Amino acid sequence: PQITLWQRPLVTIKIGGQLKEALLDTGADDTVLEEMSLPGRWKPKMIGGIGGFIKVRQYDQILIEICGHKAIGTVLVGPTPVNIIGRNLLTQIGCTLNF
Amino acid sequence: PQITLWQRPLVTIKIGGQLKEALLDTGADDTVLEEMSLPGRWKPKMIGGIGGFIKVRQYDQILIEICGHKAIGTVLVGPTPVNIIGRNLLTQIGCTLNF
Ligand SMILES: COC(=O)N[C@H](C(=O)N[C@H](Cc1ccc(-c2ccccn2)cc1)C[C@H](O)[C@H](Cc1ccccc1)NC(=O)[C@@H](n1ccn(Cc2cccc(C)n2)c1=O)C(C)(C)C)C(C)(C)C
Repeated sequence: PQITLWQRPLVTIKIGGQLKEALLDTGADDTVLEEMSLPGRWKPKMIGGIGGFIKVRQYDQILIEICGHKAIGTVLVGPTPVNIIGRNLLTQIGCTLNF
Repeated sequence: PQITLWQRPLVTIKIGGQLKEALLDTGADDTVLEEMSLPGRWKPKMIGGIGGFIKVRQYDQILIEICGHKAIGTVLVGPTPVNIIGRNLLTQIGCTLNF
């Protein structure tokens, strides 16, 4: 699909058999979901953008279905105010900036 | 152009005749620039990021030339680590997400 930006680009994603909203964020290197439950082992990592850093848990090779497209990659989990799909998954579905 | 995301989408922008580097950020409501001077009167504002919040100065009706495409609008100046082009400008150069 083509998505204009007059509104925040929130799109259905499915993970672990669940539906959630998430933000396609080309300004973000990684993907970061609100606190949730995930299988596998995880490593603590520290991220920060505007306004400081937060301690997030890193899972590797997690599958997420974004707008119906399958992508497998790292996903960060911590106290973000919004689920964030970053470029590490955005590449997987062949998403680009057009104009 | 059709910009992939294997790298952060850093492009060249032109403001008040000056050239700078900005990150095309679909995950940003607002455009936020690195401390600079801009004509006119500003209103104080709060913007929340991933870490937490920062306070920035709001300038209105600002001309800015993004990759050869003129767009006018609200630009926030504040202690940001990088110049951020937000949706309020991206819509203006007809930018969209496509996958
Ligand atoms: C409505 O609130 C907003 O729009 N907030 C905006 C915002 O923060 N938007 C989005 C999150 C978001 C989005 C929505 C909400 C929100 C809030 C309330 C209600 C609803 N939604 C909350 C948070 C995220 C925004 O892209 C920033 C842009 C950005 C890029 C670079 C440096 C600083 C800021 N990305 C990051 O912070 C990412 N980051 C940090 C560094 N790098 C790599 C890097 C390293 C070195 C150098 C460079 C260039 N990059 C990343 O990938 C993180 C670590 C968060 C993954 C902003 C910019 C205006 C504060």
